[PDB]
Parts: sequence; structure tokens; C-alpha cells
Amino acid sequence: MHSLLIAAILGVVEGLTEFLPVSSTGHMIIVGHLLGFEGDTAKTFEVVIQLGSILAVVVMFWRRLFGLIGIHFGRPLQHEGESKGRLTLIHILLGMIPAVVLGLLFHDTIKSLFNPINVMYALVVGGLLLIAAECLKPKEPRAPGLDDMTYRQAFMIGCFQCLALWPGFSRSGATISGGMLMGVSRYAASEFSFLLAVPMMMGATALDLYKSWGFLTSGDIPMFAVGFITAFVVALIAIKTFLQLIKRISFIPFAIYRFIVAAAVYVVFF
Amino acid sequence: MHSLLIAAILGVVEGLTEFLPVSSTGHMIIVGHLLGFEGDTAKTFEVVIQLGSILAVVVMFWRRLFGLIGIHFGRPLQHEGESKGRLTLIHILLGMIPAVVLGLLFHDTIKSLFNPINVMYALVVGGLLLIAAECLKPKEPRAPGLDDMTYRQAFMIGCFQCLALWPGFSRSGATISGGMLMGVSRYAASEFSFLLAVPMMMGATALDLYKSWGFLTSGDIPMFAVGFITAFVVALIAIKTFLQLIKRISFIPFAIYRFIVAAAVYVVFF
Ligand SMILES: CCCCCCCC/C=C/CCCCCCCC(=O)OC[C@H](O)CO
Ligand SMILES: CCCCCCCC/C=C/CCCCCCCC(=O)OC[C@H](O)CO
Ligand SMILES: CCCCCCCC/C=C/CCCCCCCC(=O)OC[C@H](O)CO
Ligand SMILES: CCCCCCCC/C=C/CCCCCCCC(=O)OC[C@H](O)CO
Ligand SMILES: CCCCCCCC/C=C\CCCCCCCC(=O)OC[C@H](O)CO
Ligand SMILES: CCCCCCCC/C=C\CCCCCCCC(=O)OC[C@H](O)CO
Ligand SMILES: CCCCCCCC/C=C\CCCCCCCC(=O)OC[C@H](O)CO
Ligand SMILES: CCCCCCCC/C=C\CCCCCCCC(=O)OC[C@H](O)CO
Ligand SMILES: CCCCCCCC/C=C\CCCCCCCC(=O)OC[C@H](O)CO
Ligand SMILES: CCCCCCCC/C=C\CCCCCCCC(=O)OC[C@H](O)CO
Repeated sequence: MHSLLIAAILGVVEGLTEFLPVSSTGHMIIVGHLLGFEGDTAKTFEVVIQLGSILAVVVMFWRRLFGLIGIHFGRPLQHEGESKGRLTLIHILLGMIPAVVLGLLFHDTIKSLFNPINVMYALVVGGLLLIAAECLKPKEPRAPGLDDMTYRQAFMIGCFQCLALWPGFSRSGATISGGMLMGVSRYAASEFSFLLAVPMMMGATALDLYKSWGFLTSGDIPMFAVGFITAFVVALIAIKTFLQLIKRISFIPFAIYRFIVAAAVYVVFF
Repeated sequence: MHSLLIAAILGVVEGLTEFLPVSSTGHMIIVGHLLGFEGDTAKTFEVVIQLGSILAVVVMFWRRLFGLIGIHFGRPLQHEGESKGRLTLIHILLGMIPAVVLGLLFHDTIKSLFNPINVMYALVVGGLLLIAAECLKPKEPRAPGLDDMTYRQAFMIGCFQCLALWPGFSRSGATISGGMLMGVSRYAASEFSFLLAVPMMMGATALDLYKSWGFLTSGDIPMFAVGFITAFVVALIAIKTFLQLIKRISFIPFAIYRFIVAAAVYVVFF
């Protein structure tokens, strides 16, 4: 029973935590274990609802995303920055390259890192990195807006995205931290993290969906639909609220909260 | 036979490759396999001769290293930089923290990465990172000299040192690349890499020597002495020559050479 209610709860958790630097995997294993929804169907379910959150970024950054791949039909794209530069597809590619290289080489080792004890450590270490980024970032951002970003900043963020190969570390936490440490403002680094997440997660989800295509032909459709659609709406709200929120608060509260989630992981599983 | 001659050959290889961004582990497994010197005694031997190369940095950077820990008795230390700043022990600590955290957590996974196929990949990827650092570094260094380095640069270099946990990647390659990508000059980033190597390798060697303390009581003394002493002299020459060399050449030749070493690893073992 409550198959649709469980789908909506996980969809809310996915939509809130996928793009905030608080680790969706950590929250998924907790709530999934509390709701008794574990196993291959649950893991396949949580891969499907990730597409819902991806679509939220695609919808929110529609004009810029199609602009990046060379499709522009009408109104000029809003300029986000103090300089006359423009984010390009090269920025995105440099942001992808490091994690794509290491992810394919270390595929088998990453698969064995989904133990709750490894996730708990990744939550804490990811939280420590956010704090370090807040302590060490330059006083004056080098890239105030998304369109001020340089190839060097983008590649360095890509290098930090390799830390996200550690389950629980949070891709948004790793890339936002790297961006701030490269002098990208909190706002711009969050945006670039969201844009970078689209090609990274679509390829990763397509690889996960291909290898776990085994499910009920039509029985999982009601659950998968409700979860997918909920994650989309909540991610729309969360991203919009986060970008407005991060303009006047730091990542310290998110780092402290990750320490609480790590403690939650321990008590739930041990 | 040729126990002293084999010790000197490996000592030369250790002293040349330990602090150049060309991976000593890659060269050790090649030459060790060609000389038929493999096994627990050989692995213990190659840990001992690393102390010889460490001592070379200690001798070459004697005044600065003791200065960093607060021991200064007489002539003021030479100022290396355009600003009025000074490298401090905090720079060193920030350079150590990331690799120390991840190295202790991922200890068991790192132990299983010494397969020649993993070393070959690390040689290539490390070579690609050197090229990227050469392509993406700022036109004007932010830290021309060692004493111009900031806490942010030091911590970021520490983050890149985590890549060195991959056997074959080369600690010097990872940290020099990170430094150049943070706007530290080639010369200063090499120096900081050497200084950072002293606490990192002394702790790592002490952990390796403790767990492999099993050897011939006095039979290995002649081999271990000749190797240790050779690695010291060659590292003295190599470091001095490298620092003079890097002032007018880039790391491109070192990156190309790593690709040749990766091919050598394949042909020797496969
Ligand atoms: C990265 C390139 C995108 C590739 C994947 C394409 C999306 C996949 C299919 C979606 C069907 C639903 C289409 C819904 C279209 C919404 C467009 C929109 O709402 O844009 C509004 C405004 O421009 C912004 O706020
Ligand atoms: C276009 C080609 C794309 C190829 C893609 C290959 C990338 C390698 C795998 C990455 C996911 C596996 C890492 C596991 C991360 C889960 C832990 C986590 O929660 O981080 C996510 C966070 O919610 C977000 O902010
Ligand atoms: C990082 C702090 C160092 C801790 C570990 C200490 C070294 C270990 C013992 C060495 C015995 C041999 C001592 C040899 C002393 C050489 C000093 C020297 O030659 O310095 C010359 C000049 O100051 C520079 O070029
Ligand atoms: C003070 C406490 C210190 C604690 C120390 C814990 C560090 C973790 C282990 C690091 C070595 C294992 C990584 C294996 C690297 C071998 C591959 C290689 O060749 O890189 C070296 C290169 O020669 C150089 O430039
Ligand atoms: C950790 C694993 C990483 C291994 C993967 C490495 C692959 C090579 C990547 C990029 C090549 C370098 C691209 C250089 C782009 C040129 C940019 C430039 O020249 O300057 C920037 C511009 O002037 C201001 O925005
Ligand atoms: C939503 C976005 C998803 C997009 C996913 C990324 C797809 C990669 C696209 C192009 C790079 C193709 C690889 C070949 C690299 C060529 C880059 C290059 O040539 O840059 C030099 C520049 O043209 C100086 O004139
Ligand atoms: C049986 C299982 C019951 C599960 C019940 C699910 C309903 C949770 C709803 C909202 C809380 C969302 C929790 C995650 C909120 C994001 C974390 C966060 O952002 O905290 C940082 C801080 O707010 C920076 O200001
Ligand atoms: C990848 C694993 C990493 C996890 C480990 C993270 C541990 C926290 C590290 C450092 C705390 C921050 C130290 C902040 C030092 C203050 C520096 C500063 O405030 O500015 C610099 C100075 O003004 C100009 O040189
Ligand atoms: C060859 C060198 C090898 C040395 C190996 C490193 C040993 C660590 C030393 C001190 C840090 C001790 C950890 C405690 C961190 C305190 C740092 C701190 O307080 O910095 C603030 C500063 O004092 C603002 O006033
Ligand atoms: C049976 C085994 C026989 C083994 C014979 C051992 C004697 C090798 C002596 C010198 C070559 C040293 C090789 C490593 C040299 C460093 C690599 C390097 O620096 O190349 C980069 C380029 O020079 C940038 O200008």
C-alpha cells in the first residue's frame, strides 16, 4: 500500500537534495531504508526520478542550454556577468572531461563504495570541503556571473567533480566548492554546477537505466510516474529558491547539516 | 651476483624520477622487472631508497625546512618572491590535509591499484593533466616565487595531491600541475612540491617500513646502503638540475615522455 505516497515522498527528497550540496544519495538511502523501499526496484526507481530533477534544470535553463549547443531563435540570451564574455560549450566540456575520464576507468571501484559507512564519510568530508571553500575563497570573486567564467575555472571545477565519484560526497557540493575556490561567486558556481549536471547526469542515468532495464512492464508505471513528476516540480522550486537563498547566505549551514545527515546514516544503519 | 650494481641502478632511477613529474613507481616496476628484482625484499628495498631521495630535499632546503618549523639561528632566510610574504607551516599543512584525509580512508582500495595496467593509465592521465596545466595556466603567475604563495593556492595543491593516491600518477606531477593551474609559477610550484613531499613521504615511508620490517638482519644492509646513498646523490643533482631546467622549458616534454613510459609498461608486462 501507499505506493503513490511513497513515490511522492522520495520525489520530494530527490527534488530538494539533488542540486543542493547535501547529497541526494545519502538522503535516499536513509528515507529508502525508513520507508522499507529497498532493492533493485527501489534503486531503479531512484534512477528514474533523477530524470525528473534533470528536466527541472533543463526547463529553468532552457534558453542558455540550447544556446550552448548552438540553437538560438529570437530574443538574445540574458547576459549574466560584469564582463562582455559568454559561457560556451568549451566551458561545459572542460567541466566534464576529468570526471568522465576517471569515472570510466574507476567504474568497478565506484560500484563497491555504496556502503552506508562510505557514504557517511563522504558526507562529512564533503562538508569539510564546503567549509574550506568558504574560508579560502577570494574576497573579490574573479567570476561574479556565469558569463565571466574562464576555461581555467571550468576545468578546475571539472577536476573537483571527480570527488563526486565518491558516493555521498555530492556532485553539487564538489563542483560548487571547486568553483568558489577558483573565485567563482556562490551564485555563478551554483548555476554552472546545475548546467554541468545536465550532460553528466543524463549520460549517467542512461548508463544506469540500460543495465537495470529489468522491472515490471506496467506495474511500476504509476509509481515511476508519480516520483518522476514530483521530483520535477520540487526541483523547480528548490533550484529557484536556492539561487535566491544563496545570494545572502553562505554554505556553512549546508555543511553543518551534512554532519547531521552523516549521524543519521550511522543511527539508521548501525 | 651484482647486488651492489643493481642497488646503484635502482638508486639512480629513484633519484632521477622521485621529484620529476615522471612517476618513480612506473619506472621502478619496469626496471625492477627487467633486473629480475621483484618480491617483498625488492619492494622493501624501494621503500628504503626513497628515504635517500627525501634526504636530498632535506639537505637542499635545510634552512627553509627548519625555518618552517620555527628553528632559525643566524643568517636570515633568502626571500623568494616579488611580495613581502613568507611561506609558513600553514601552507604546508593545507597542502597535506586533503591527501592525508583521503589516504587513510581509502587505504585498502589504494593497495589494490598497483597492477601494471592501473599504473599505465595513471601515467597517461597524469601526462594529460600536465598538458592541461600548461595550456590553462594564467599568462601572469599569481605566485612567481615560493614566498608569494597564498593559503588558497596551497590548499588547492593539496587537493590535487589526492590524485597521487593513484599509483603511477606521480605526486610531483599532480602537485606541480595543481600549482600551475592556481597561478603558481613552474619554479615555485616545483619547490613547494618538493617541500610538501618531505612530511608526506616521511610519514608514508614510516608506515611502509613498519608493516614490512621483515628482512635479512644484516644481509640486506650492503644493498640497502648502496641504494639509499645513490638515490641521495642523484636526487641532489636531479633536483638542482631540474630547478635550473624548468626555468626555460615547459612540462610538455615530461608529458610526452610519460606516454612513452606507459607504452614501456605495456610491452614489459603484457
Ligand atoms: C540540454 C538540451 C535539452 C535536451 C532535452 C530537451 C528536453 C527533453 C524533452 C522535453 C519535453 C518537454 C518540453 C518542455 C519545454 C519547456 C520549455 C520552457 O518551458 O521554456 C520556458 C522558458 O524558455 C524558460 O523558462
Ligand atoms: C556524457 C557522459 C556522461 C558519463 C557520466 C559518467 C560519470 C561517472 C558517474 C557519476 C555518478 C556516480 C557517482 C555517485 C554520486 C552519488 C552521490 C551523491 O549523492 O552525489 C549526488 C548529489 O546529490 C548531487 O549534488
Ligand atoms: C624537515 C626537518 C628535518 C628533519 C630531519 C633532519 C635530517 C635527518 C638527519 C640527517 C643527518 C645528516 C645531517 C646532515 C646535515 C646537512 C645540513 C646541510 O648540509 O645544510 C647545508 C646548507 O645549509 C643547505 O644547503
Ligand atoms: C605525515 C602523515 C603522512 C601520511 C602519508 C599518507 C599519504 C597516503 C599515501 C601516499 C603514497 C601512496 C601513493 C602511491 C604513489 C606512487 C606512485 C608514484 O610514482 O608517484 C610518486 C612520484 O614518483 C612522486 O613524484
Ligand atoms: C584529472 C584528469 C584530467 C585529465 C584530462 C585532461 C585532458 C586535457 C584537458 C584539457 C586540454 C586543455 C584545453 C586548453 C584550452 C585552452 C584555454 C586557453 O588557452 O586559455 C583560456 C582562455 O584564454 C581564457 O578563458
Ligand atoms: C548540454 C551540453 C551537452 C554537451 C556535451 C558536450 C559535447 C562535446 C561538444 C563539443 C566538443 C567535441 C570534442 C572535440 C573538442 C573540440 C573543441 C575545440 O576544438 O575547441 C577549440 C576551439 O574551437 C578554438 O577555436
Ligand atoms: C519516514 C521518512 C519521512 C521523510 C520526510 C520527508 C519530508 C521532508 C520535507 C522537508 C525536509 C527536507 C529535508 C532536506 C532539506 C534540505 C536540507 C537543507 O537545505 O538544509 C540546509 C539549510 O537549510 C541551509 O539554510
Ligand atoms: C578533499 C578533502 C578536503 C577535506 C579537508 C578539509 C579540512 C579543512 C581545511 C582547511 C580549513 C580552512 C582553513 C582556512 C585558512 C584561512 C585562510 C584565509 O582566511 O585567507 C587566506 C589568506 O588571507 C591569504 O593567504
Ligand atoms: C617539515 C614540516 C612538517 C610539518 C608537518 C605539519 C605539522 C602540523 C603543524 C602545525 C599544525 C597543527 C594542527 C593544528 C592547526 C592549527 C593551525 C592554526 O591555528 O592556524 C591559525 C593561525 O595560528 C592564525 O593565528
Ligand atoms: C636493465 C635496465 C637498465 C636501466 C638503465 C638505467 C639508466 C638510465 C640513466 C639515465 C636515463 C634516465 C631515465 C629517466 C630520465 C628522466 C626522464 C626525463 O626527465 O625526461 C623528460 C625530458 O628530459 C624533459 O626535458
